Amino acid sequence: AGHMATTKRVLYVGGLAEEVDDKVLHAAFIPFGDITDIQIPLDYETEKHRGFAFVEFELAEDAAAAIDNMNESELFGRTIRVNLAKPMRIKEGSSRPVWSDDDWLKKFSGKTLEENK
Repeated sequence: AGHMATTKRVLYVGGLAEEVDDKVLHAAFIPFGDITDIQIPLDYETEKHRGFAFVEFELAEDAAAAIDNMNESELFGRTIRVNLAKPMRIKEGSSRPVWSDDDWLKKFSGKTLEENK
């Protein structure tokens, strides 16, 4: 990409509350640049998200700014994390995060094994 070994157009968010829906994330990440999409997972044990989500921008340099301006910041009354995860529809990386981004991004982009192989 024009700034890194992978596209900055997509990024990760975590440490959120259970009510931090995709609409609140838009209002929480739009001032750094225009957004294109937002995504939130759901767990089978409660049908709620696990306090983390993804965001997508229409500008790669503005996505890098939103990572630096919201890392270790506050949202919903608690601390949150923000960093460049592996982009969707893709299966490689070389400067990827330290959390379980391998099995998580492969789960949403590769679909889960509960009805597929």
